[PDB]
Amino acid sequence: ALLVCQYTIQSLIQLTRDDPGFFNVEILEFPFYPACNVCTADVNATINFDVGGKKHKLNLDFGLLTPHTKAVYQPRGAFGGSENATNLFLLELLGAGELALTMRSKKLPINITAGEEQQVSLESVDVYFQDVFGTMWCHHAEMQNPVYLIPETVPYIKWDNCNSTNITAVVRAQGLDVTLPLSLPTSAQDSNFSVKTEMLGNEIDIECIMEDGEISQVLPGDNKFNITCSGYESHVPSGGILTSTSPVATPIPGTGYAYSLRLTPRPVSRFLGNNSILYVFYSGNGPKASGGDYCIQSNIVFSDEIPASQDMPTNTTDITYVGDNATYSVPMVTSEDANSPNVTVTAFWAWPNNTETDFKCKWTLTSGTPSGCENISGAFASNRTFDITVSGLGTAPKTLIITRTATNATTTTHKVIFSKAPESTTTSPTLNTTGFAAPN
Ligand SMILES: *[C@@H]1O[C@H](CO)[C@@H](O)[C@H](O[C@@H]2O[C@H](CO)[C@@H](O)[C@H](O[C@@H]3O[C@H](CO[C@@H]4O[C@H](CO)[C@@H](O)[C@H](O[C@@H]5O[C@H](CO)[C@@H](O)[C@H](O)[C@@H]5O)[C@@H]4O)[C@@H](O)[C@H](O[C@H]4O[C@H](CO)[C@@H](O)[C@H](O)[C@@H]4O[C@H]4O[C@H](CO)[C@@H](O)[C@H](O)[C@@H]4O[C@H]4O[C@H](CO)[C@@H](O)[C@H](O[C@@H]5O[C@H](CO)[C@H](O)[C@H](O[C@@H]6O[C@H](CO)[C@H](O)[C@H](O)[C@H]6O)[C@H]5O)[C@@H]4O)[C@@H]3O)[C@H]2NC(C)=O)[C@H]1NC(C)=O
Ligand SMILES: *[C@@H]1O[C@H](CO)[C@@H](O[C@@H]2O[C@H](CO)[C@@H](O[C@@H]3O[C@H](CO[C@@H]4O[C@H](CO)[C@@H](O)[C@H](O)[C@@H]4O)[C@@H](O)[C@H](O[C@H]4O[C@H](CO)[C@@H](O)[C@H](O)[C@@H]4O[C@H]4O[C@H](CO)[C@@H](O)[C@H](O)[C@@H]4O[C@@H]4O[C@H](CO)[C@@H](O)[C@H](O[C@@H]5O[C@H](CO)[C@H](O)[C@H](O[C@@H]6O[C@H](CO)[C@H](O)[C@H](O)[C@H]6O)[C@H]5O)[C@@H]4O)[C@@H]3O)[C@H](O)[C@H]2NC(C)=O)[C@H](O)[C@H]1NC(C)=O
Ligand SMILES: *[C@@H]1O[C@H](CO)[C@@H](O[C@@H]2O[C@H](CO)[C@@H](O[C@@H]3O[C@H](CO[C@@H]4O[C@H](CO[C@@H]5O[C@H](CO)[C@@H](O)[C@H](O)[C@@H]5O)[C@@H](O)[C@H](O[C@@H]5O[C@H](CO)[C@@H](O)[C@H](O)[C@@H]5O[C@H]5O[C@H](CO)[C@@H](O)[C@H](O)[C@@H]5O)[C@@H]4O)[C@@H](O)[C@H](O[C@H]4O[C@H](CO)[C@@H](O)[C@H](O)[C@@H]4O[C@@H]4O[C@H](CO)[C@@H](O)[C@H](O)[C@@H]4O)[C@@H]3O)[C@H](O)[C@H]2NC(C)=O)[C@H](O)[C@H]1NC(C)=O
Ligand SMILES: *[C@H]1O[C@H](CO)[C@@H](O[C@@H]2O[C@H](CO)[C@@H](O)[C@H](O[C@H]3O[C@H](CO[C@H]4O[C@H](CO[C@@H]5O[C@H](CO)[C@@H](O)[C@H](O)[C@@H]5O)[C@@H](O)[C@H](O[C@H]5O[C@H](CO)[C@@H](O)[C@H](O)[C@@H]5O)[C@@H]4O)[C@@H](O)[C@H](O[C@H]4O[C@H](CO)[C@@H](O)[C@H](O)[C@@H]4O[C@@H]4O[C@H](CO)[C@@H](O)[C@H](O)[C@@H]4O)[C@@H]3O)[C@H]2NC(C)=O)[C@H](O)[C@H]1NC(C)=O
Ligand SMILES: *C1O[C@H](CO)[C@@H](O[C@@H]2O[C@H](CO)[C@@H](O[C@H]3O[C@H](CO[C@@H]4O[C@H](CO[C@@H]5O[C@H](CO)[C@@H](O)[C@H](O)[C@@H]5O)[C@@H](O)[C@H](O)[C@@H]4O)[C@@H](O)[C@H](O[C@H]4O[C@H](CO)[C@@H](O)[C@H](O)[C@@H]4O[C@@H]4O[C@H](CO)[C@@H](O)[C@H](O)[C@@H]4O)[C@@H]3O)[C@H](O)[C@H]2NC(C)=O)[C@H](O)[C@H]1NC(C)=O
Ligand SMILES: *[C@@H]1O[C@H](CO)[C@@H](O[C@@H]2O[C@H](CO)[C@@H](O)[C@H](O[C@H]3O[C@H](CO[C@H]4O[C@H](CO)[C@@H](O)[C@H](O)[C@@H]4O)[C@@H](O)[C@H](O[C@H]4O[C@H](CO)[C@@H](O)[C@H](O)[C@@H]4O)[C@@H]3O)[C@H]2NC(C)=O)[C@H](O)[C@H]1NC(C)=O
Ligand SMILES: *[C@@H]1O[C@H](CO)[C@@H](O)[C@H](O[C@@H]2O[C@H](CO)[C@@H](O[C@H]3O[C@H](CO)[C@@H](O)[C@H](O)[C@@H]3O)[C@H](O)[C@H]2NC(C)=O)[C@H]1NC(C)=O
Repeated sequence: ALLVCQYTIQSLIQLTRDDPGFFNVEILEFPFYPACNVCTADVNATINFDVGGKKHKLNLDFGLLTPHTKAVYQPRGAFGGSENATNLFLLELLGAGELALTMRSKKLPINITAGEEQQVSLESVDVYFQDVFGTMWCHHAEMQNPVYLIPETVPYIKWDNCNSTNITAVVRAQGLDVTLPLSLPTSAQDSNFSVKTEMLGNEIDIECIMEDGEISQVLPGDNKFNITCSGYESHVPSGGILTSTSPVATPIPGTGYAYSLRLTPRPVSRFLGNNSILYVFYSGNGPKASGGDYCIQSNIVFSDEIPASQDMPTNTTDITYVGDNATYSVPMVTSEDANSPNVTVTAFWAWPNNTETDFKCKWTLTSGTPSGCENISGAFASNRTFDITVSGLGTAPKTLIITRTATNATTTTHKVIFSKAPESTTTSPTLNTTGFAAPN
């Protein structure tokens, strides 16, 4: 019996230049709860290929995610494909509340191929994500024009001369970042800068290129430029800054004109393995930026440094009340539309230790009063507002983490923090005054 998943996200993808052969899909979209360290996630992907007119499925099983422990994941088994296919795919957690999936091309994951059908296509991708609260989140990303996986294990070419500028390039979330120093003879004012990279490690060949053109008038100190690495561009664009490190016209000897160069290119897959080599090409020309003069090269390493900001953002609200059961009104689902046919309030007692018990409080337009939800109350109010009644009365400010989500999947997470019990004034049983011991 196949998935139901409330909340499905569409996503168009296309290939820019020929690929380095990763093939990468990122998903700013799933829920990673803030102030939650026990929050597992049940990921299950599914690629829909095409061989001849024939459409062939491939279900991968990533099992359970442990965001507070593991950053990178590999499917643990996969029904419907070749073998040694288990490490053909790669699901990596990234920055703020998001995922990326990298399944390499040039190594067919479909054995179902007779020599005849050497030609294989990748039509779309399904990434299932079952919530800690048990909400299945689907994310169907579809290749604009089918992408052709064409086996190869060819060219194991390194580049040649290139002065090694020992400085290591490190990748964090598929985003590389290095600052290489470089000097350009003949560049005071009349300098045309043109950089071009190419991370050539492993069976992977990424190739980045300035797109908006060259920096024709290289002003002094921090020129920012955009670059387009071949593959599947990331929402966080990829750029670089050429900053100057030498006087205007005030040098004359050997040291031509010094510059500090910083590269920030994106989709740079771990598949590239560590000990790959970043080639940086540059000239001081405008006639043929192509294959021009100087080449500088650096080694790259893939940190397994679990991204920091993994949990989704928060807007805390402080309440203080006395009635021994407070009430917050989770405002409108997303914004301006009191006619969604799918709202979902969702409660949380901050930093919960146990999954089988702490994630039971949930509401919907058609539900009401959830099974295991102890001491939290929730029911919709006027204009789609949602009042939550917290009655777990203590004398130590509990912070509740609410999450609401529209039919659009525009999640929004509050973080109310009930100061609760302010406490009775000492003279509670008396305090009836009149000026008698004071002038009047
Ligand atoms: C990297 O990429 C980089 C960027 O993409 C690139 O820069 C780099 O590559 C190369 O770098 C080279 C330098 O390193 C550079 O040369 C390359 O770029 C260009 O070169 C071409 C070709 O150049 C020339 O060859 C011509 C023929 O041989 C020659 O006419 C030119 O000029 C002379 O000056 C010498 C010095 O006196 C003289 O000995 C010569 O005999 C000759 O007269 C030059 O040798 C250029 O064509 C091209 O561009 C134009 O732009 C440049 C820069 O602006 C000019 O030098 C050139 O003349 C031409 O431009 C003008 O064009 C527009 C359109 O009309 C004008 O509106 C604009 O303002 C500009 O001109 C002025 O010139 C007019 C014509 O003479 C004047 O009439 C005008 O008027 C005046 O008003 C003023 C106030 O408003 C004053 O009043 C002034 O004054 C005098 O005033 C006194 C009293 O005060 C009195 O009244 C008197 O009567 C009066 O006369 C008025 O005249 C105004 O002055 C390029 O710029 C470059 N490559 C490229 C493609 O960029 C790349 N690197 C690599 C390695 O890849
Ligand atoms: C590194 O990467 C970075 C990211 O890529 C990059 O940064 C980007 O740089 C960009 C610059 O290219 C920036 O985009 C711009 O930013 C300026 C800031 O405002 C923004 O608005 C953007 C779009 O809405 C938005 O994306 C941004 O976030 C931002 O908020 C903006 O001012 C810029 O300029 C204008 O100029 C561009 C370029 O030409 C033009 O496309 C825009 O329309 C706009 O210019 C108009 O207005 C002026 C004055 O009125 C006119 O002089 C212009 O001619 C033009 O206007 C019109 O004439 C038409 C004819 O009469 C008329 O139709 C138009 O009106 C309405 O226009 C509608 C569409 O625009 C539509 O056409 C509508 O429709 C009817 O249409 C039908 C048919 O459809 C019929 O024609 C009908 O007749 C008609 O009525 C019209 O009525 C106008 O009046 C520019 O947008 C961006 O900020 C930035 N991004 C980021 C995140 O940084 C870096 O640069 C890269 N780094 C390097 C170093 O390169
Ligand atoms: C990998 O990296 C390496 C290094 O990081 C890159 O190396 C280099 O490639 C470039 C080309 O890309 C070569 O280019 C030109 O080089 C010259 C000269 O180089 C020096 O030669 C001096 C003089 O003698 C001669 O030797 C050369 C070559 O054999 C012949 O061409 C001549 O005919 C002549 O025989 C020599 O004096 C100078 O230095 C000495 O220093 C050493 C060590 O200190 C001593 O052993 C020696 O005794 C000398 O002592 C000196 O030391 C004292 C003490 O400080 C000092 O007082 C003295 O004054 C003296 O320095 C070198 O050995 C360079 O002149 C050219 O310069 C032009 O560029 C300038 C910089 O921007 C600019 O300011 C100038 O105006 C010139 O510019 C213009 O050229 C353009 C383009 O052609 C024109 O369009 C424009 O209009 C102008 O004409 C120029 O740089 C380098 O020589 C080469 N370096 C090495 C070490 O090999 C390599 O490229 C890179 N590879 C890749 C793929 O990126
Ligand atoms: C909160 O509210 C929202 C809104 O109400 C709810 O969202 C709705 O959610 C429900 C389910 O919960 C969705 O059903 C519903 O609609 C869309 O999805 C269904 C399913 O679509 C796709 O899946 C089909 C099932 O397939 C799988 O099948 C394979 C093999 O068969 C299995 O092995 C897999 O394991 C897997 O499970 C596919 O068959 C289907 O299509 C095939 O077609 C492809 C392209 O045409 C082809 O290339 C591919 O190879 C496949 O073979 C697809 O992948 C759809 O049925 C609905 O779509 C219609 O459009 C289809 C495509 O255009 C037509 O084929 C179909 O006849 C439908 O009819 C059309 O209507 C249009 C416009 O009115 C008209 O022009 C046209 O003439 C047709 O009559 C649909 O897109 C969404 N509804 C909305 C509004 O988005 C949400 O569930 C709820 N949440 C909560 C909390 O409960
Ligand atoms: C499922 O996957 C399996 C395996 O992944 C697929 O099947 C296999 O078929 C491969 C060939 O197509 C076999 O080749 C491996 O071993 C090679 C030999 O090993 C190094 O080779 C040196 C030189 O070679 C010969 O020596 C042999 C023994 O002496 C001899 O038979 C032969 O005649 C030659 O004389 C040898 O001296 C040295 O001691 C060592 O044996 C090796 O060259 C193969 O390539 C590698 O390349 C990949 C890609 O990087 C790496 O992942 C591998 O670990 C391995 O090693 C490196 O190469 C890197 C890049 O150059 C380098 O940077 C790095 O440092 C390292 O040295 C290959 O390993 C397999 O043995 C065979 N496997 C099995 C189990 O039978 C199978 O088809 C797949 N199935 C499907 C459906 O897809
Ligand atoms: C703050 O919020 C809390 C919850 O969010 C509000 O809830 C009250 O809190 C207490 C717990 O702290 C609940 O126990 C309370 O409960 C029900 O209490 C009744 C029990 O009745 C009595 O009689 C027996 C037998 O003689 C006796 O042994 C016992 O001690 C007691 O005296 C239930 O009967 C009642 O349910 C019934 O009544 C309705 C209407 O007729 C029926 O439709 C129901 O089916 C059911 O039979 C209560 O549910 C709970 N109180 C209420 C009224 O909700 C708390 O009120 C709130 N504080 C304020 C002031 O807002
Ligand atoms: C999220 O869910 C909302 C509530 O259902 C959608 O309205 C919203 O919208 C796409 O958003 C568009 C912006 O209003 C809207 O667009 C179109 O058609 C009109 C009429 O020709 C044009 O004026 C607009 O330019 C626009 O193309 C669509 O209704 C909407 N699509 C759907 C199916 O809702 C969703 N937003 C997101 C994140 O997708």
